[PDB]
This record gives sequence, structure tokens and C-alpha cells, in this order.
Amino acid sequence: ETLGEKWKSRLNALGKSEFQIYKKSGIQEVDRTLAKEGIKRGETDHHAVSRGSAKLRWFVERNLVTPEGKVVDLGCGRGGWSYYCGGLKNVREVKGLTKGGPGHEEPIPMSTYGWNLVRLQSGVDVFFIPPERCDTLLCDIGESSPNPTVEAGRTLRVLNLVENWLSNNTQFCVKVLNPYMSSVIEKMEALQRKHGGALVRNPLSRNSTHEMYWVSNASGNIVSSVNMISRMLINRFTMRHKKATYEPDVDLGSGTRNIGIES
Ligand SMILES: C[n+]1cn([C@@H]2O[C@H](COP(=O)(O)OP(=O)(O)OP(=O)(O)OC[C@H]3O[C@@H](n4cnc5c(=O)[nH]c(N)nc54)[C@H](O)[C@@H]3O)[C@@H](O)[C@H]2O)c2nc(N)[nH]c(=O)c21
Repeated sequence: ETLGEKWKSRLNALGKSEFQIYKKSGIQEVDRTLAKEGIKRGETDHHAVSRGSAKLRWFVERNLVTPEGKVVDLGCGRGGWSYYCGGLKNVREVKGLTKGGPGHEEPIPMSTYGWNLVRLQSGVDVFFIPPERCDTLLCDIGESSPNPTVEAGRTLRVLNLVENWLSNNTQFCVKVLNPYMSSVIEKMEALQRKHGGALVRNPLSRNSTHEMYWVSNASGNIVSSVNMISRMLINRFTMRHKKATYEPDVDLGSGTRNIGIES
């Protein structure tokens, strides 16, 4: 087996209370109380709609993706990645497509900064629509499963989807749900030879997932980068000072493009 599969079965064997502790041990968290109370309150101004905005921020601050021009947000739920992109300097347009109806996250309308560049459509299944052209491609799709062979296919699906949307110079940040299964590893090698980039681990991800992000502006051997994260997660099984480290939430501004309080 892979180290990843080994991690997955060990994780799946944990007691209920032990699992809870492992999930958040030594990770980064976003401080979200006041932003969530505000949203529940009807406010539409400064708040990220999910912890997803801060998640994307991590990549963008480090130039692992540089969202520019026409941004397509494939599978965008409440819109966390989309609204975040709407407040960015080089972004002209943001199209977020999502399935979202019942049992799924419906797009929340917001008046955060650059909201007017942001078009969010529900009732759409991205897997069976034709690829529009774009400058930035984003996809955070991937529902995790205790069965890693289920995960591996979901990941392969998603990797096949984004492949169809990628032209020569697209900037991209695509979630790789389960990167440790060999069929996925293989697909990733093909894709990296084709489109470049590498897999990177986001400190805000929980220890209960092996997700890594294929981001356009990095490099590294695929296998080495996965095993690295496999080892880390395995190390964290036996960990001491357990509290997560917190981070303030993103402040997305308010109002229209230049006039207009920024983020
Ligand atoms: C809850 N849970 C998950 N795993 C593992 O971590 C991954 C990410 O889950 P997650 O809940 O962190 O990610 P979500 O996307 O929120 O999953 P969400 O769909 O909201 O709900 C949790 C998922 O895990 C499953 N699950 C719930 N309770 C258990 C459990 O006690 N044991 C196992 N093996 N699976 C569980 C459940 O069927 C569902 O697919 C999962 O795919 C599991 O491998 C758990 N492992 C142990 N030992 N005990 C648990 O309580 C447990």
C-alpha cells in the first residue's frame, strides 16, 4: 500500500473522541464567530461567506495562484472563493457555477468589495456543461469518503473536469481530494507534464483530510510532495500541545469596484 492508505485506515480506526482531537491538532484555524453572527444577522458587507475565503487567501498571498482577468469558480457553493476573487486588483470578471439546491450550499448574495464583478449561478452541474474560456480556473470540489477508492475516483473526475477547462496559460488552484491513491498520482503526473504547477498543502486543512492543491505557480515532484504530507499527518497522530492556531478572518471590503472601500 501507500503511506496514505495506511494513514487513512489508521484514521478510520480512531475512537470518536480521539478523532475529534486529531482533526484539529496543530493546524491553522480562521477565527469566524463574528463573521458568522453577522451573516446570520443579514449583513452583507465585510464578511466572508465561509471559511473558504481565508483558505483561498493563503494561496494568493503566497503567489501560488494569481487570479487575473476572467475567473471561473467551478463548484462554488456559498461563494467564498468567488467574492474573494472579486476584490482583487487584476480580476476583471468572476463566474462561479454551482449545483446547490437542497442538501447543497446555495450561493449567498453579498455586497463585499467587487461584488459587481461576481456572477454566481446555482442549479448547474459543472461536470456536464461545456468549458467556457478563462484566465483563472478554480475548483474546490471533493466530498471526502472513508473509502479511499471512492475518494480516488471523485478526485479523478475533478481532475478530468479541470483538464477540459485548461488552456496554455491559465492560472489555477484545484483541490486534489485524495492525492495518495496511485491512479490519482498517475493522473497528476500526466497533468503536471501538460500544465505545470505542483501540489501544495494548506495549513488550514484539517488533519482528517489528505487534500492537497494543484496550484499553477509552484513546482516539486508529485510523489515526494504527497509522501511528505502523508508522513506529516502520520506524525500528528502522536502529538502533544494540541490547540489549533487562529487567524483573523478576511475583511472583504464593501461596494462597487473603485469607489468603493477595498479589502
Ligand atoms: C466523522 N469522521 C470522519 N472520519 C474520517 O475522516 C474523513 C473526513 O471526514 P470529516 O467529517 O472530517 O470530513 P467531512 O467532509 O466533514 O465529512 P462528512 O461527510 O461531513 O461526515 C464524516 C464522514 O465520515 C464518516 N464517519 C462518520 N463517523 C465515522 C466513524 O465513526 N468512523 C468512520 N470510519 N467514519 C465515520 C461519515 O460516514 C462521513 O462520510 C472521513 O472520510 C473519514 O475517513 C472519521 N474517522 C473516525 N475514526 N471517526 C469519525 O468520527 C470520523
